[PDB]
Amino acid sequence: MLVAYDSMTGNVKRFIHKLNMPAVQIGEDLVIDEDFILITYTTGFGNVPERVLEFLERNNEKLKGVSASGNRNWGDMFGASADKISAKYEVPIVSKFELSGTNNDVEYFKERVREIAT
Ligand SMILES: Cc1cc2nc3c(=O)[nH]c(=O)nc-3n(C[C@H](O)[C@H](O)[C@H](O)COP(=O)(O)O)c2cc1C
Ligand SMILES: C[As](C)(=O)[O-]
Ligand SMILES: [Zn+2]
Repeated sequence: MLVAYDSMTGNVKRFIHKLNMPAVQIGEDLVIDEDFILITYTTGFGNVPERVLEFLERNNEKLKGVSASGNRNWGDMFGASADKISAKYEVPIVSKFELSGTNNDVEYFKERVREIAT
C-alpha cells in the first residue's frame, strides 16, 4: 500500500523511512493514481499543513486512511490534523504518534494499514 507523506522538520520523514513501505513525498503537482494512506504532521492548534490540504483537495478520492504525527503537549489538539481529515473525507484514522514515532508506532501503523488494504 502506497504511503503519501509530508514533513517540514523531518519527523514524519524519519517515520516513513522506518516503515520500508512504498512512499512518496507530496507536492503540488502530484497526482496519485492508486489507493494511498496519508501521513501528515500537525500544525498549530490542531491543524493540517497547507501543502497537505492542497494535495488532498486534488487527491482525496484515493485516500484510504490518515495517520498524524504530533505532540501530546498539545493536549486534545494532539494529532488533530488526522481528526479533521478523517471527518471531512470519511476515512479512518490509522494511528497517531508523537514526533518521529517509536518502534511500536511503526509496527502498529503497518498492521492497521494491512487491515485497510484488505
Ligand atoms: C508551531 C508548532 C505547532 C504545533 N502544533 C501541534 C498541534 O496542534 N498538535 C500536535 O499534535 N502537534 C503539534 N505540533 C507538533 C508537530 O506536529 C510535530 O513536531 C511533528 O512531528 C512535526 O513533523 P515534521 O517534523 O515532519 O514537520 C506543533 C509543532 C510546532 C513547531
Ligand atoms: C521520499 As523519499 C525518496 O526520501 O523515500
Ligand atoms: Zn529517503
